[PDB]
Amino acid sequence: EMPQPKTFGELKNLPLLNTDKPVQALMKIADELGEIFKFEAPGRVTRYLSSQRLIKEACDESRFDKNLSQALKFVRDFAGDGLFTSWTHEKNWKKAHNILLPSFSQQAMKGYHAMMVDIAVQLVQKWERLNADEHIEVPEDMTRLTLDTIGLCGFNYRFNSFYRDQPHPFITSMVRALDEAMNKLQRANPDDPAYDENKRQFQEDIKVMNDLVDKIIADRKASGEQSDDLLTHMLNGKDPETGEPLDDENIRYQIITFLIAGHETTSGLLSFALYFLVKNPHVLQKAAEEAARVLVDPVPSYKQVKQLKYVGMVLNEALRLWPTAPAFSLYAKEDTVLGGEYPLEKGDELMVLIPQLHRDKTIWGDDVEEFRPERFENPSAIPQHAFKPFGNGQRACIGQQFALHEATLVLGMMLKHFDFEDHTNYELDIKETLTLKPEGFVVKAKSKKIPL
Amino acid sequence: EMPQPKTFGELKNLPLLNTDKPVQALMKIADELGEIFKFEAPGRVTRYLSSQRLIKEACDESRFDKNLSQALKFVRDFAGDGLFTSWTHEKNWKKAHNILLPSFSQQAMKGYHAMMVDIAVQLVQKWERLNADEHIEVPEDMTRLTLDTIGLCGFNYRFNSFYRDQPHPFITSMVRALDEAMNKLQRANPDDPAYDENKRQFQEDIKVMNDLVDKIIADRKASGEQSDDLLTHMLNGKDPETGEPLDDENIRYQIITFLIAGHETTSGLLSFALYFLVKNPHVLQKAAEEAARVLVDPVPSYKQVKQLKYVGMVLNEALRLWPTAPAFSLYAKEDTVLGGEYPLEKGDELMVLIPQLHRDKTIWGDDVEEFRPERFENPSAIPQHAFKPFGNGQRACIGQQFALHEATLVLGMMLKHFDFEDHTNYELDIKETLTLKPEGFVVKAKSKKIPL
Ligand code: HEM
Ligand code: HEM
Ligand SMILES: CCCCCCCCCCCCCCCC(=O)N[C@@H](CCO)C(=O)O
Ligand SMILES: CCCCCCCCCCCCCCCC(=O)N[C@@H](CCO)C(=O)O
Repeated sequence: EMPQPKTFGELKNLPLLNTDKPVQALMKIADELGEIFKFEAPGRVTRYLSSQRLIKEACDESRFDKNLSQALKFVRDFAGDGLFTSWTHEKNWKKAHNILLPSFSQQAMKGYHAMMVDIAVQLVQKWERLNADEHIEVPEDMTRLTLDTIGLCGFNYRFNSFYRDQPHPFITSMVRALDEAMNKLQRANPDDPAYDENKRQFQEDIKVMNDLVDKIIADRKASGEQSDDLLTHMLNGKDPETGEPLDDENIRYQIITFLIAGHETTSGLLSFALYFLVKNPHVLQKAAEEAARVLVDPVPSYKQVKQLKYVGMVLNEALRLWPTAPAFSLYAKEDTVLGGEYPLEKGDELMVLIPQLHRDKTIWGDDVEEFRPERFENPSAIPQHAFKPFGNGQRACIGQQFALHEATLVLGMMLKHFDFEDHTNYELDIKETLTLKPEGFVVKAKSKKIPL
Repeated sequence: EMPQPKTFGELKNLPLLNTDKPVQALMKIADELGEIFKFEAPGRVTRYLSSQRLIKEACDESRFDKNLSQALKFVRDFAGDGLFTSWTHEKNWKKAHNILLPSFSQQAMKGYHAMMVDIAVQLVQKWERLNADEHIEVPEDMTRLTLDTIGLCGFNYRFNSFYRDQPHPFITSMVRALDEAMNKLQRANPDDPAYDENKRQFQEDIKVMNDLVDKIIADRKASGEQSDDLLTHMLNGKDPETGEPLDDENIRYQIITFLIAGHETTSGLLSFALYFLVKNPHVLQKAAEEAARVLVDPVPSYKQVKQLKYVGMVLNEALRLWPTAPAFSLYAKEDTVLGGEYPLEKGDELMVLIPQLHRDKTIWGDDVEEFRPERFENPSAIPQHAFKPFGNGQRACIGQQFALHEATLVLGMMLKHFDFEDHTNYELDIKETLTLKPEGFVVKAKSKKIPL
């Protein structure tokens, strides 16, 4: 009854993941097979969902809970029972959720604004200081900005990424760890000795990330300054339910979790948004007119960023086409029938293929490939479970407002301060590291010569 | 130091309550004066609190206990030492609390469900049987439903409100008693002979309510049916702490208390929720889609009502904007400093202005007047003591789960069975009877023709 892509004998569908672009491969399979398909590997099965019709059922928290995909099981080798890679039923999930949600309160967000501006001004100064006909490496600079922003706002720690021509060592190790997790998805026999070098390199990259976590904890312990940031809540906050704080082992996992989850996908978002703006110059002009009208002061105020409505619509439309954490996994809490057609047993898994949900013509209309921010004129018009770049329910993204405030601030400043040229007529090439990001995307930025 | 609204010479602030909308007047004063203001009358003072930062301190049960506001001292003339109008230190408060808490257990709620459906089906049948272009009197029908539900579930007594074109006589007397309590708030000389007719009518209304209580007790005493409801617990239950049952005098006060507290505010909630739904059609679409997807049987089950997450979020957002028991009062157990700024002496009174707490932009963001159920999509994101429609601590609403189960069931069935039209473009007009409810709110309901 359920469609299934092509098989490879006893390897079933597993060789379909032998690609550097597995999510894009699964999107093409969804276009061929429709709203649901079965995906089998030796010893495993999951079902990929692409329609709002089925995903609205998958998002019913009475029926389905967050599952760890194979990807997240591999990421858990370094992120442990941090928020992203914990099961809902592990005591540390609800404890850390309750302890860290206050770090994303409206008061906390206003508190982060000045440090977001510190890093955004470093980006604008970098681009102001370029010589004639020099270009910008877009995803590279967006990763400099977003890593520095979570480091400073979250941990009062300066990665100083704009002082480096090479990616930050933490980034080199994170990307190689994410790429190893993604490459491991196709491995039939991961304990074959052919993967011993992969395992060694993975452990080395995990140690690089943990050495930096050690430095952040040591810097806070040695600090004479009074901080009130995400790390303050990790070290001091008590869960109202249990009355307990986090232990040291869980805090280390939360720091690695927030450094990764708290920047990589925001770098992707900013990169895709600038891509779509240079490919749609009338949209760029509309966004630049709003930035010039609203951002009347040398640096943006908190309230001014909240008033960048069209910049927000541009970011939402970029998340519609290329949600940068492009899937999430669920399991059936109990036996249930999906869509009146597909009986599931307790424990059966689903994968939500977010880029395909976001191309559901029954929700968005036939023009789903067009970049049209005006779809989000009134975001309330979008049905439940139709636009899900931040996941679902109590396991939804804790950082959504942080990410959108940062991205809106930075894109607003970029559009205020520069005109942009797609000088190479760049062909979109989406690199996969579990997360999605344009690769090789370069532009030229001509200063409007507006002082900071 | 403390702000204070305008004065009337020796009457101080008392004539500010000479209005049929005193809570709405106090909300406007809070908007003008901010998080705290003094309110003086001849011989008394209280302080109105509107900010989460001060209300979280007021909600510290080590520092403050429930006070009887002037409103509750007047209601105590008929509700005595029932749960709502008892002091925490009166023996009958903890005794009745321990005897009746089990009547609001999950097991009790599953037991009430069928009788809630009996009344909900009567509402749906009434609206199905209307002719073309007839309309619904919303608060009137919600009062028919909620009074009948507490009567049947609580006391196995049928008010038969859907058999009446006029309000039930118990409602006429209750509303006139609550209106008298509210009107008495402004009286500098309550024993002036000008109020002799007010006093006579108040006593008549109290007698109507007590005659109905007599009938309920007599009907149970004469019954050949074995009930296990709220009245069973009042008449037979022993407090585990003292080992004592309630005496006859306290039982009479509890029955009056539960008939009033157990329906009026739920009628308000349902009326405000339907108001917000017809004013926010995208929210109505989301709630109606959930009702259709979840309520797959002609008779909703207990489990299906628990599954209506979005309907629950609608109800919580209605309670955010218009909490239908809109204030509660506290006194200082000992000398203490509120908010590091306002010294209080033992016995000093506070009023918590719940609608203003719920508009605290430091908690909710600047868009506080917008109806957005999605504020409640991630429950732990609501800060401690930011959302208090059911009061605080051991003196919180005993009936919260009953009210929300009833309202979720009924609103779910309404949205399953009908489309709604705001055919008059109704202008919100909030009637005050201590409690709040829309007045004159009418809609048209077009049947979806789904059988019961
Ligand atoms: C545009 C940027 C972002 C996107 C697209 C994004 C996307 C997501 C998605 C889809 C999930 C759900 C994962 C699943 O169910 O497996 C998630 C969870 C999470 N995200 Fe984000 N995220 C972004 C930014 C952020 C930021 C900036 C932070 C931190 C400051 C953050 C922290 C987290 C955490 C901790 C979780 C786990 C929450 C839980 O289950 O308790 N994310 N994110
Ligand atoms: C949406 C509906 C309701 C709202 C907004 C509401 C609100 C409240 C509030 C604010 C208080 C505390 C007042 C104070 O501190 O002076 C309270 C107390 C109380 N409520 Fe409710 N109520 C609702 C429904 C119900 C129902 C359905 C019942 C009974 C079935 C009920 C029974 C009581 C009782 C008995 C108390 C006194 C509790 C005691 O202090 O021990 N309420 N309610
Ligand atoms: C520590 C913080 C974590 C940040 C990592 C975020 C990663 C977000 C994206 C995860 C989804 C990527 C899915 C990859 C494609 C896929 O469909 N995988 C399935 C393959 C079926 O086995 C799986 O992992 O079973
Ligand atoms: C028996 C069951 C009880 C039903 C009663 C529910 C009523 C709940 C709402 C009570 C709050 C009404 C506040 C009225 C406005 C106000 O602020 N009153 C102050 C005025 C200052 O004296 C007061 O009563 O001092």
